[PDB]
Amino acid sequence: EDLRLHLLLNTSVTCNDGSPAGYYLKESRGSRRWLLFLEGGWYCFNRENCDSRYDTMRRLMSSRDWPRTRTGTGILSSQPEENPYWWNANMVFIPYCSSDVWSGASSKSEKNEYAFMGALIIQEVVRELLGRGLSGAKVLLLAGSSAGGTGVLLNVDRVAEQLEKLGYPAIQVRGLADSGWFLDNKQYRHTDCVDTITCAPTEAIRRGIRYWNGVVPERCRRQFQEGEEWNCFFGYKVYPTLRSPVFVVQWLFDEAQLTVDNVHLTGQPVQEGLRLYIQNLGRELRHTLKDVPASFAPACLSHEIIIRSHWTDVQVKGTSLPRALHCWDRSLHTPLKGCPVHLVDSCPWPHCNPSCPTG
Ligand SMILES: *[C@@H]1O[C@H](CO)[C@@H](O)[C@H](O)[C@H]1NC(C)=O
Ligand SMILES: Cc1cc(C(=O)O)c(C)n1C1CC1
Repeated sequence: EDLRLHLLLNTSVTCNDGSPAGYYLKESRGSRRWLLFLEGGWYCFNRENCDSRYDTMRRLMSSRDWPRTRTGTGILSSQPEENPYWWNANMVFIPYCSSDVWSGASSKSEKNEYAFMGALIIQEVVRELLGRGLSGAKVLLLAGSSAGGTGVLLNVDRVAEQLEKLGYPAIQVRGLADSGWFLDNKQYRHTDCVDTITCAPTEAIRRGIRYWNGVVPERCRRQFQEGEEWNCFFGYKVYPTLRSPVFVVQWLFDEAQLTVDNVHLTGQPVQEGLRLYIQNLGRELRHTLKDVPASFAPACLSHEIIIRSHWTDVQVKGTSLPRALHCWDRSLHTPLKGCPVHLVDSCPWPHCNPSCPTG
């Protein structure tokens, strides 16, 4: 019933423009489960693209205009009909105002125009929540969508480590990464990396990670080593290095993946070259998920999922995502009879799953 805005009390943890970061909170005092949701919204990997994002998407860079309340929807809803999984949880929504895929971990220098503090924002939200009942939590689910799903992968182990270092070893830290599992693949048609939505995924993160001074999980960093940490923004590379349980939710044909690949489907006839490209994309995505034991990957063309009102509708092999997530909870109390957690479609074309969203 509406989460309430709290601006971070540590004034030095700022949005892009130096305004305080924050979080929305709806407490549920009978529950020991905490859902910390990371918002998405692309990124800006250089001055010019950030200055334009400040003109047109200022709320993804500044708290000054945030409303004092927000409604929790989808997995953040308290209504059983809308959220059969965790409707009774303590609900936290962390707005995305650092444009850095939640990786920036450095106080802005006076030499730079913007502050990129995404990873510090998460850290400080968790610390301030400790005094608001988080300290009594049994499960902390760090969830997020699109850029926030990739933020989950980059941050879930830091949160686990922060809570252990702070003296709360009993809180189980888990991750739910929605629509943030990207391929560093070749574009269908080549584009110059000029702007956010059509710059190839590899060059975007190469430029960004330098621009934001971004940090990646330690074990992944040590594999790719200096100057190749961009690799760790790609789920199939960073996920094997994570210690924390992570459930992965990912459309096989994510619209943001297709956009950075310069694929636009307008209902026009799809020539052989594009058909082959799209089919191989779904196959490669399927391949990267084969060893992700807790996953939900429907063969749909869509953008993101878990905070939308109707996130309960999609099914893979007869199982909804809320049920898969409950089976995942159970598995963390090997395979459970009647309660599957590995749900990856195998059919090869957008909407070959009849339960895909029609919107
Ligand atoms: C406040 O935030 C800064 C990050 O700029 C951090 O280094 C510092 O330790 C924090 N301390 C407190 C008490 O908030
Ligand atoms: C990291 C990231 C976030 C988003 C996003 O759409 O929100 C995209 C496309 N990427 C890179 C292509 C991997």
